[PDB]
Amino acid sequence: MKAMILAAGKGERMRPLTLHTPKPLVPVAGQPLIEYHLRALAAAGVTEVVINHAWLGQQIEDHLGDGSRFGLSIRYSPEGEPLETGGGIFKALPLLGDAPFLLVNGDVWTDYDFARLQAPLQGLAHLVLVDNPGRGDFRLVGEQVVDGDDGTLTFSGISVLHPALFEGCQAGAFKLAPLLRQAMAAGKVSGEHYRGHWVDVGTLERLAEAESLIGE
Ligand SMILES: CC(=O)N[C@H]1[C@@H](OP(=O)(O)O)O[C@H](CO)[C@@H](O)[C@@H]1O[C@H](C)C(=O)O
Repeated sequence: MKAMILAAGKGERMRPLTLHTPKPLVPVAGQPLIEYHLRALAAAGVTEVVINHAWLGQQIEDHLGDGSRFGLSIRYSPEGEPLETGGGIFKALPLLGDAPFLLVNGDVWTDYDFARLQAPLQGLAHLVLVDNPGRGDFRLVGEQVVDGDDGTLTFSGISVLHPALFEGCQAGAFKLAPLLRQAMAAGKVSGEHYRGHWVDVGTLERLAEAESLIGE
């Protein structure tokens, strides 16, 4: 299937790095964060990728271009207003079309093997969950994801989404989580618990951890 990489974040918590460099282009062990995803996606057999952007967006396009160096075809979804994760995905849906797509949070660094998500999957959404880095986000019972409360897990920012998840939505800014929680209540969200390496690189301290973990 196709993949979307979320890359529109302003990365205020990573200043001053993100003053002239958008977060997805920040180097982790010599390589831009987002290029780990592109190489892994290409290795997993993905050939078409959509990348949304806002803050310093044109630098992302200039650096990556059409993606041919990665064996990929990249299309961009520019945002001129903050749309959040849900609104950003919605704006990009015409580029993704009607079929389920892989969704990856650009800020994440992870070992996770994207080719795993090509296996037969469950629901309007299939979420990869990780140990809390914390009250967590969600709970996993067997393969079914439910809302968190008391052994909770954290959403990794890695998932497969069905465009139908967004049926009825209106253009504009809105968050993804509330939509997932609405699908969970309908029993349409499956998931899995990944126990390997995963870091949400939102701060210089997270950058370091990723650096350290990549040292193995
Ligand atoms: C959309 C998404 O990937 N949300 C995840 C992302 O959020 P981020 O830190 O990038 O803002 O990483 C967090 C863990 O660090 C999760 O709790 C987030 O999922 C929760 C459900 C959320 O969106 O509120």
